[PDB]
Amino acid sequence: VLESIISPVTMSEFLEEYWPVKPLVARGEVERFTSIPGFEKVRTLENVLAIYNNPVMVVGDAVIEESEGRFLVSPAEALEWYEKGAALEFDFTDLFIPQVRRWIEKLKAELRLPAGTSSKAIVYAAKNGGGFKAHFDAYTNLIFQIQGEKTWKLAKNENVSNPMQHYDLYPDDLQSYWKGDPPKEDLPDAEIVNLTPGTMLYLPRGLWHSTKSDQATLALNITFGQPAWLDLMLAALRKKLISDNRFRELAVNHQSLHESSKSELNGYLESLIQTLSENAETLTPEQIFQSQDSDFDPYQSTQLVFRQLLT
Amino acid sequence: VLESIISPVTMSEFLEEYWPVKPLVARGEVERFTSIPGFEKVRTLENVLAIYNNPVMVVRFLVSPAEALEWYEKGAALEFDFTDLFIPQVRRWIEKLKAELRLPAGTSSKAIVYAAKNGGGFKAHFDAYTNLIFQIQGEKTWKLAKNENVSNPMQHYDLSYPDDLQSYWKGDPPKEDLPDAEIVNLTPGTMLYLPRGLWHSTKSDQATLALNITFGQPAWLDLMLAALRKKLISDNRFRELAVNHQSLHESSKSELNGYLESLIQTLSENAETLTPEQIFQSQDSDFDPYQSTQLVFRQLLT
Ligand SMILES: [Fe+3]
Ligand SMILES: [Fe+3]
Repeated sequence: VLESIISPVTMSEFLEEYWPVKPLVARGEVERFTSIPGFEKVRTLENVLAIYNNPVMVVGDAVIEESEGRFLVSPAEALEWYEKGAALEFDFTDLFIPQVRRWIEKLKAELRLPAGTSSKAIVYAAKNGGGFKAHFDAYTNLIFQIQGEKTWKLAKNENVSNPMQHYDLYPDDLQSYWKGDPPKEDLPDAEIVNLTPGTMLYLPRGLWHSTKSDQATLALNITFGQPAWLDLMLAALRKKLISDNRFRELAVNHQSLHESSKSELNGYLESLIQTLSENAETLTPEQIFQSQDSDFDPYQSTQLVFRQLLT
Repeated sequence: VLESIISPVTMSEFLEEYWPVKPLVARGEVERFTSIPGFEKVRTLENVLAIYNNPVMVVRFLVSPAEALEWYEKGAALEFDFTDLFIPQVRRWIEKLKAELRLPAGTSSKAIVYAAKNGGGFKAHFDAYTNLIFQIQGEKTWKLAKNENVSNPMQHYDLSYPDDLQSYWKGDPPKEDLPDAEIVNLTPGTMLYLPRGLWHSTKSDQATLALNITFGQPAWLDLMLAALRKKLISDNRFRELAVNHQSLHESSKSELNGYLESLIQTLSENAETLTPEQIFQSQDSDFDPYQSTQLVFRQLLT
């Protein structure tokens, strides 16, 4: 489906040789991006604004400067912002082009991704280039450069294997799987790719990356979540224990309780703990698999409905 | 804290007799509410608008402060969610309050203003959150009805069962119109404690303005999974991308069963080792990313 974009890499090969850990770069004529449905509605800045009934993110030294200390803004007032140096991000663009939504969903299935995985489109736009510093995300991306050139640094992440959080060149959960020392800010010793119109970059989860640019760019970014097994399993375990009213009862700050009544609670918890262990022990792979439509990314979830409501 | 507000009712009483399951109604002079830090800049609809620098919810769509007053006349109700942003004075007070309520530290908590007129509000539903409500202007009609279908619900539900809820549902639901239910006419200086689970609806004949303090209701199930998660997340077998089996070849799915049987066992084992201190220590987790996200989304709109 995508296979017109990445041709001559097959898809079989994309899934065996590349996804979900090694980036793939695919050069070609920008024209061939038309095989995506809705692509026309996103080929230029003006096309996007024509369609984007939602608040637009604006990012720039021109905001620090017009706030003496990043924000949202009406689409009407957005070209004004762009013409003053300042990057625009149009999140959840798929909301306004149903055809690309239909596609992304087909893509989702092709990537054998869990059905409840988050998926959105975003367009980035900046008149005097820009970029961002070294960091890794927990999402995976297709990036389609439509206009301009952006220069990308890419670097295998040797510190963490399958990260579940964004990080910038450590949070309480990363320290638990971080190993070794980080790479230098300039990502020296990193693969350097310059994305030009018609270039598609598949950006796997966790790959260190930074960008520099000094030309007007326009890019369609497609973002998927990477739900881990942990996620489905806890969901499944949650399905199991949720009917037991004991597990529903309002939890309580330990610190609050007195000495005496605390002890009494350790008895109750220990016993809940037994039931959670018995229930875990009887988890089947089906039960895990059937939890594949749960929300694994409430943070994208809330953002999606909120933008629906602002529409 | 609010001994003041609900006097003659004691805090000892309120926690023993009412929270977290029995509604309470407490009447008196609205000057009592004068003590809620920032009550002044919320005492009227005009005030609320002067400070409320965000999109107002109309009932459901979101809307400018400007477009909102038009939907008021048209009888839609106005939710000024996350008002605490605009009077952060209140946030101290509330933070003391969840302390005294003995709620887990990472329990969600916001202020909301509601205002309605002619004559609208909210059809019958119950919430997984709990609220103090404070009547400031006007008279709001409330129907109330003991939930006899579910004990400690984990989601909202309106008269219409989802998957999770259907697991714990019992019996016949109430009538749509909520007969067999206590009506209650909340007037200025009235406070109502609305416990989680209780069926309720609102209607405002004339103009009403009410301040509302929502707290989340984190279950043990929540703290336990949080805690189970801290244990397991360091093991990389658990961070691997999941798949949708429906996709895979019969061979490839088998290979996945085995892979999973081996996680399941490690999971059973780490769950066998969970202490209660591990659970009490996850009390600061975030049990409601939904709210926390709205809070920041709204911040960016200010
Ligand atoms: Fe990124
Ligand atoms: Fe409600």
